[PDB]
Amino acid sequence: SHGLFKKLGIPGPTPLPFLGNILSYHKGFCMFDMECHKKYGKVWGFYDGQQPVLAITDPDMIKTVLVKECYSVFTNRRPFGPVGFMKSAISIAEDEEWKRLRSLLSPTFTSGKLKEMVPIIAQYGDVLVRNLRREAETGKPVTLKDVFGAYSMDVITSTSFGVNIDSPQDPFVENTKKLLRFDFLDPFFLSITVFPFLIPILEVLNICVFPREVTNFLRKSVKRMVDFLQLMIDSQNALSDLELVAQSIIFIFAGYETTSSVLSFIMYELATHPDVQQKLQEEIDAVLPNKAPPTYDTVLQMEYLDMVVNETLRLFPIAMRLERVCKKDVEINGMFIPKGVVVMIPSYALHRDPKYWTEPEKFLPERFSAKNADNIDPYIYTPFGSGPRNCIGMRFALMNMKLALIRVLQNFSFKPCKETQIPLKLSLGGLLQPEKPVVLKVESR
Amino acid sequence: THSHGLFKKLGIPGPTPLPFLGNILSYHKGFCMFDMECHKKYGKVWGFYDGQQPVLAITDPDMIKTVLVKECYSVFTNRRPFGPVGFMKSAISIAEDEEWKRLRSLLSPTFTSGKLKEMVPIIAQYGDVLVRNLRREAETGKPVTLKDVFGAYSMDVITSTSFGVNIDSLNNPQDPFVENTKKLLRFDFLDPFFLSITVFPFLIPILEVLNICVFPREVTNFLRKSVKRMKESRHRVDFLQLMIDSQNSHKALSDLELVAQSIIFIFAGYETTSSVLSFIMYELATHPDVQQKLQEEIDAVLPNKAPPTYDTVLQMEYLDMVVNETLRLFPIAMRLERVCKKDVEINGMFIPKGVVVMIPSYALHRDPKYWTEPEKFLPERFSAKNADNIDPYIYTPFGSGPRNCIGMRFALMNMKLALIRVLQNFSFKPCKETQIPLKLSLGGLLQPEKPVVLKVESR
Ligand code: HEM
Ligand code: HEM
Ligand SMILES: CC(C)(C)OC(=O)N[C@@H](CS[C@H](Cc1ccccc1)C(=O)NCCCc1cccnc1)Cc1ccccc1
Ligand SMILES: CC(C)(C)OC(=O)N[C@@H](CS[C@H](Cc1ccccc1)C(=O)NCCCc1cccnc1)Cc1ccccc1
Repeated sequence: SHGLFKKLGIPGPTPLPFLGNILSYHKGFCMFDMECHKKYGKVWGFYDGQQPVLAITDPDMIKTVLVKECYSVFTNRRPFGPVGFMKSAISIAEDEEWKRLRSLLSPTFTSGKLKEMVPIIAQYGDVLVRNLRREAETGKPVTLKDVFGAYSMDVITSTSFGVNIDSPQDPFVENTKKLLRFDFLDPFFLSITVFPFLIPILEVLNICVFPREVTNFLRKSVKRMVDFLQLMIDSQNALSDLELVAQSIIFIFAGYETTSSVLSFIMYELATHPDVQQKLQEEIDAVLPNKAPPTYDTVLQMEYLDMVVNETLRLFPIAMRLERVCKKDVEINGMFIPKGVVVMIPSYALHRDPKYWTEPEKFLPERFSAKNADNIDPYIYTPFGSGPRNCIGMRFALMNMKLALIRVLQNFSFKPCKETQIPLKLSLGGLLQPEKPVVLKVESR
Repeated sequence: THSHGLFKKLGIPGPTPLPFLGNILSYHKGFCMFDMECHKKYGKVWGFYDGQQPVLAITDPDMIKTVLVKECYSVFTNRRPFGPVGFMKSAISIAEDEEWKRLRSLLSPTFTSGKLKEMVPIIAQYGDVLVRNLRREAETGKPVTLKDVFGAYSMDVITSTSFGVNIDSLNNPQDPFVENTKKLLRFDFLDPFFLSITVFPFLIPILEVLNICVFPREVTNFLRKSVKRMKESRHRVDFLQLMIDSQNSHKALSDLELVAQSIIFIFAGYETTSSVLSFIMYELATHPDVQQKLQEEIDAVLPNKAPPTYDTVLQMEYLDMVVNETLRLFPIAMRLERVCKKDVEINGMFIPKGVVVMIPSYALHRDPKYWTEPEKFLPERFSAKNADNIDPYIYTPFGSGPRNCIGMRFALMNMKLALIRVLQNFSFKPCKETQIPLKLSLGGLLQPEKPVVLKVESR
């Protein structure tokens, strides 16, 4: 099964028996995709154990996988398990179950439901300022992901359930942060991916990848708790009480971890680029004079704010890779792909490809200016994926993150702390994060 | 009147206005010559009156950036009120305040880079028909009126990319869409109507209740019938789909507003594209060295007459320079106007509520203090070596800010796709009966006096 890419004439690194190419992940997914993107060209194929992975970089071929032939061939992501009752999650469900859940949870972020959440979010934007002010009046370096993670848990627990709890040692933030830790040197996540034929053993043995009593804390909390929660109970009165909790675990983890990590990535670039931070602070004071409260319309008007978010998502795509499982033999864009091959889009490697980005290692929000936005291919820069299975909370996350960036730069400027990791070392482990936590000095205006 | 002394109060120079008429009698040479003479007589800022309407003309790039970009949503949101229009008041180019903001966000995904890339194969069909029609008029020595053949090309591109319908099957030269759209609006200042409603603006609420419209009834009816005929849909995500999916679902888009937006896209796709293409070919015929150098770049990027693609169009640098230099000499917008909705003091200059701030684009594009030899056609100004000396607020052929040309990227792609396939097969020469030098229409809109005719030779 390791002579597949040799048969199809597709270049790639020579795989070792059983292991394949997983020993090249010692530098992480990001550095492995960039090295393979320069050695083999536009299209290459490696092996994750016995699973052949075809990496495509052609924007037209990316469009065929993600958009044109999504409902037909490339419908499901890589099989992940053992998951137990989490198999009913929209990000894990396949085919018919994904179609009914994608359409059910889509009205969660209609232009009306998302506008109902602005008065809910504006409350926690002041607690974020009032908590930073206590660590700003004193000369204490602030761990950004701690204060950003608390704000992210409040928004997702109120915009999806309507409960006010968070905002210190909060039980939701504590159990959600340890919900999953893909440390590739853990023999568990190493084996079940390299040697996957033992997954149905753990399935019939009632085993799961998510901790047992971490799933219990969130399973009984949803049973304890029109929004995201109301949009599903109305359809319940074949959504069962078990598939319901699986979706809440998805929204709580995504609304907390994805938001706080990007915000820390935003604040790091603004501290290492004071000209970008000051130019962004001058724009917020113009659209919102006298520290006016930001509304739904004033956020979309800020052009440079969207250019800073889009550039950071280019430098730090938290998903790193996009994956689709080929469900039947196809010949797309002049290339045959057999059934069972995982078609992967190196999102991290494409965002820094010199063929599509001038000076890619440098932080320049001017790439997304209305003059230069033309030169951006919508299938090379895909921080939220693309097609019918993109980020469902894209318009939610893009709004929720910008709502946090506005209320912070109105009152505080951020400077390095010397103990701040400059340059920022990404975590060469599993998910995308910094090695050392981001710490910055908070000076009040 | 009392208004007629507004600029003397503000200390702003300008021509002395006549009672009632104001300064409209100075339009006998047109908007352009009046703007150039005022720019040379009064300087960076001057004021005049279109009847009783004070118009403040600004030429400072910082003050232009403030009006078009910085203070758009808050102050300079709407253009000069245009009427009577009937149901066309719901058009995006005529809508105001919240209605324009609704329609702008609704029609923005029409021209994304993904949607524009999908239109290249559809445009590639009519590019071959454009050559076959030119080859007939080329195989026999005879002049060729360019706006007629360019207009039939522009109508097919805008009826298929926005609605998915083919209405001009290889011509069909007496196409009803082109015949009615060309007479949709002809602002002739000699016509008392377009001149009297400016002198008596109090008659616009009168003409509206009289069901009188600046657009003829038979043209609006035919365009209103066609959109209802095209709205069956039982295609991919196009301009018509973006209005139907949101119509099927504050709310919403009406049946009359959906026709109003289509007429705007039908007119802009036909008139603006065919007009600029005619000015481009006139400059290439009167400058054979520029035409040869452009043909050499097209043959280098697309050898063996290779079909143009979305990426190969953006690669041609000299083609973009030729399109930009023609738009500099012939800015079809001529003027850029915004209505000051409330009292402001931009760049240290007070502007009262109600004054129409105007940007003389034609005068700024020919200003000697910005361009060297502005009367001459020199595409080398827009080279990447000399583009550092080009102010983005002096050269505004598509406007600037949130209310710029929504079809800028589409018009640039459609014109370049037309110029590529034409110059791949033909070269253009004058024919004596071509008006040299080209006289611009001294009337309202920017057109030539005599139609552009050229001799077409096959390669
Ligand atoms: C900066 C913030 C975020 C980024 C960059 C991001 C990125 C992504 C990406 C790349 C995908 C896969 C798209 C594909 O495979 O084509 C995805 C899927 C998903 N995201 Fe996010 N995400 C973010 C925040 C959020 C938030 C706040 C939520 C809240 C619910 C969320 C919920 C989801 C779900 C449910 C899926 C799976 C959808 C499906 O499988 O049909 N994400 N996200
Ligand atoms: C060479 C071709 C074209 C040129 C030079 C041009 C130029 C302009 C300019 C200068 C404006 C006003 C900008 C401002 O006031 O700041 C405008 C408005 C507009 N143009 Fe174009 N245009 C062209 C072609 C097109 C095409 C093909 C369309 C197709 C739909 C189009 C649709 C519009 C619309 C809808 C507006 C009004 C936008 C609004 O009011 O928000 N234009 N155009
Ligand atoms: C192997 C790596 C580290 C690359 O990842 C995975 O361990 N497992 C992928 C699919 S299983 C995951 C299970 C899960 C995790 C946490 C909480 C609950 C369930 C999953 O469903 N997470 C999507 C939900 C949250 C999210 C995360 C990022 C962006 N938006 C939303 C993870 C993955 C990556 C990219 C797209 C979709 C899913
Ligand atoms: C009368 C003249 C031409 C001297 O001028 C004006 O007083 N009327 C300006 C704004 S009203 C116009 C009304 C209209 C015309 C024809 C059909 C339907 C309605 C309008 O909506 N046209 C924008 C739509 C199409 C277009 C035209 C040009 C560029 N792109 C798009 C005309 C104007 C000038 C410059 C930029 C934008 C508009």
